[PDB]
Amino acid sequence: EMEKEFEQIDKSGSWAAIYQDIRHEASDFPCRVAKLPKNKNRNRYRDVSPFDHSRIKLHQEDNDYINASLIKMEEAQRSYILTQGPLPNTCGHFWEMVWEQKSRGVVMLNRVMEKGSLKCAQYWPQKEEKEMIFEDTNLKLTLISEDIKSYYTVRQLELENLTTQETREILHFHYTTWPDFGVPESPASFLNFLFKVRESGSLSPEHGPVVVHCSAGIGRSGTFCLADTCLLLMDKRKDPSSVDIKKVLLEMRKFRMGLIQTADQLRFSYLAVIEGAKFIMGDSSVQDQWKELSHED
Ligand SMILES: O=C(O)COc1c(C(=O)O)sc(-c2ccccc2)c1Br
Repeated sequence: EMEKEFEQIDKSGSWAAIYQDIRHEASDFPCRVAKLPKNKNRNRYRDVSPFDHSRIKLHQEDNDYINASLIKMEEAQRSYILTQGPLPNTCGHFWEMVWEQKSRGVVMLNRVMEKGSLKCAQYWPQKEEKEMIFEDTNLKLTLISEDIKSYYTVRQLELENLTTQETREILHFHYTTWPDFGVPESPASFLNFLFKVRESGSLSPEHGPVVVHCSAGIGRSGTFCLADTCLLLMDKRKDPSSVDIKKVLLEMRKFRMGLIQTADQLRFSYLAVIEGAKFIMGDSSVQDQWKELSHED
């Protein structure tokens, strides 16, 4: 039902119970590679690991492990790589993964420092003149430009495979005002930011999967991906009522643990999708409305 369901859940105020049921039903696969002693320093959180079956393997002989999951949505025909915020020792692996998986876009939904603590290494360069070289993976990364808005920033980077001397443009979409364990300001703020990613071409089938991360790579990242997938699904069918959000989330959780972290995050997903349906179904206007409502200037 979607909008009828949302308002049935609001009416009773049963969002916690709906969310817990999803947690109850969720898939549980081994994360044996992630739990190997030699990988302990490659994981940011003890209890957030990628399942062996869907994990991204680095193309080296030495240690192919990264805390990263491929979310391959078959019906939707879109994939995402959900990963944790890279650590000081895994920034090289991060860019290796981006290179090997032919990703064009990186979506970052967290701040480097949140609530006094460092949720993510400084993995991209903050100034044109001070490029980064990742010696372990032989990659160079250069800030090409940045367009700073009120609550989000878009950065052009150039990624270079130092071995082959091939270079790629990576688009970096940094949402700076999404609180950990929280939700965006409004559906408008969120949708405005999602459509920026969309409009960049980063989600094209002709590219590798977009890399999405926050700190753990499941809460805010899960929320972002659910909404995008639900919108794509109804887009393909031009049929909002054919989307079962909880069923999509459950499908998503086959590929990485714990996607969406609070009941309110789930409630926001419903919100964002219901509002986003307006554009999908032929309302040009709402895109301009979101932009205004988001106060991006
Ligand atoms: O993305 C979010 O909303 C919350 O993400 C986060 C964390 C953070 O950003 O500090 S810690 C965390 C978490 C870590 C271990 C177990 C269960 C949850 C998650 Br999940």
